[PDB]
Amino acid sequence: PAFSPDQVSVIFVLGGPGAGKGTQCEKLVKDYSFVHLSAGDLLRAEQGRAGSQYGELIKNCIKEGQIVPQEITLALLRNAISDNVKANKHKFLIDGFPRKMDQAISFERDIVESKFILFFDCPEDIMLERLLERGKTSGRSDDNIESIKKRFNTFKETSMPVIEYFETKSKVVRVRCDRSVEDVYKDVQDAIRDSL
Ligand SMILES: Nc1ncnc2c1ncn2[C@@H]1O[C@H](COP(=O)(O)OP(=O)(O)O)[C@@H](O)[C@H]1O
Ligand SMILES: Nc1ncnc2c1ncn2[C@@H]1O[C@H](COP(=O)(O)O)[C@@H](O)[C@H]1O
Repeated sequence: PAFSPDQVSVIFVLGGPGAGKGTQCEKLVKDYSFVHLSAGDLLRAEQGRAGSQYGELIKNCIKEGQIVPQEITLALLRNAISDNVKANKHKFLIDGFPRKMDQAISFERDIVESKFILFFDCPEDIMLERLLERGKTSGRSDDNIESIKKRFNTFKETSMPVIEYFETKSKVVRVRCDRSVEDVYKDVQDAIRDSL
């Protein structure tokens, strides 16, 4: 791997869209030394980057709730991790990655093996109400019912197998998403304290 788990500590934060990953990660960075890297954010940044040859591809993948090819995704993640390590940041909360088996195996084999996966176990009806609310609040392009259904489908068909994979390696820590932000955070903190 490009790094050893001693140089770079990686916690994958997984769960379906609207499970509260971004919300919890943002709280965690206030209390812990972790750097929060969001795959969705990295992709959205590249999508709007002047001169990007991936603008249309990412735009379409996001609207359709599709998994952007790992080559593009991994490259953006690797660059962000590198910039941080350079700046002496060695602990990362990578939210929303890996979402497909290929990128999961490539990441762990070429970059670094993750410490553990923090999985936000969330009922779909809960995720759905949060995304519709978020759609109104923030106006993210894909926070519309048509794209949301596609995101849930992809999550179940494509992303869940990744959770099952890491689960067999005993690296998954499940946290229930369906509580208040503060109550969920308490469990997140407990999981992290126990998992370090
Ligand atoms: N525990 C929670 N209870 C209620 N609303 C929440 C909770 N966690 C996050 N939210 C929110 O619901 C939406 C989805 O959370 P978010 O963190 O954005 O999700 P994710 O990153 O998993 O897609 C956001 O509008 C956010 O404010
Ligand atoms: N790990 C990933 N690999 C590939 N595409 C991704 C990944 N994460 C996010 N995307 C995409 O970008 C969209 C928004 O992600 P998010 O903001 O996490 O909801 C997703 O629905 C996919 O289209």
